[PDB]
Amino acid sequence: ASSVNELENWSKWMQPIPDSIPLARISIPGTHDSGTFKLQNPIKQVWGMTQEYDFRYQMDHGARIFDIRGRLTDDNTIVLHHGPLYLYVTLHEFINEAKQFLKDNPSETIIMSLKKEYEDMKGAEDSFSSTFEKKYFVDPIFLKTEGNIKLGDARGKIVLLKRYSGSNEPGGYNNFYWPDNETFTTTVNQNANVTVQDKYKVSYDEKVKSIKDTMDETMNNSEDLNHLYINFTSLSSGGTAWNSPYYYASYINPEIANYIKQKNPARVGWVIQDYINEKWSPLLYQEVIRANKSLI
Ligand SMILES: O[C@H]1[C@H](O)[C@@H](O)[C@H](O)[C@@H](O)[C@H]1O
Repeated sequence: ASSVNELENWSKWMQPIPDSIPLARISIPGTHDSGTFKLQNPIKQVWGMTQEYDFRYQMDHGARIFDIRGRLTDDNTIVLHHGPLYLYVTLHEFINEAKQFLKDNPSETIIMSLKKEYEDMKGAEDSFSSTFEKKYFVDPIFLKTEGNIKLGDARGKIVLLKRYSGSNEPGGYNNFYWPDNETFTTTVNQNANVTVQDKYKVSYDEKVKSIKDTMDETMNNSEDLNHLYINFTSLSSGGTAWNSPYYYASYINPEIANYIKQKNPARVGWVIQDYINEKWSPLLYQEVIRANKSLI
């Protein structure tokens, strides 16, 4: 499209953006541990809970990237897990919400990151990858194209970001290095590069700095369409009391929203965050979406 007013529409913000823009260049908000919104048991919350509303609320709020952690069970299905604890949500449940959303708003698309969160249940017939690829990925909403995925080829489909090994079906983003608790950079495809800031378990100070620092690198490298930037603003720690990802999120979100507001960047990258809601006055997900003004 041509009007900027279109980015203020959360359910369809990707509509005004050109069909030829690679998904890498787009500033896409996302959610960290997307399926933890059903954890309503106090002690489970202060540790696991990273969202308070459902996938659809999340999507109607501009979120187009979901952090999906699963696990194989006896019934040979894949469900959502937060470490060793079962979130009362399943993979099918995600894929259906994404479909209803996607049919109501065909101009959009969604990136689903899948990571094998826990070890498979003893009575599983197949491995994790094979089960996901033979029982789910074979579904047509999943885009089976690889390479520097353009927006045009992805509208209506579900782009996959692989955080599991042993894949056999071609499609979406190929699995890559991803070391533990740091910011790194690797190659994804022949034509692609990834800079990830994933410092979970770090002090607030270092966390805030890592976000802005990685954010500064993208603002500058803005016109490099073949280079993804994933920027997790989430920081989980030994919560228990006001130290839970909610407390941190109540500071880290407004903080980073404004930082983007004043800097008026032309690119912010893929900002994966916790607690997406409408409480934190400045709104991170909205600022990240707005920084796409430069593509229209
Ligand atoms: O607990 C962490 C955290 O949630 C990171 O953001 C995630 O990417 C890591 O894989 C996980 O071990």
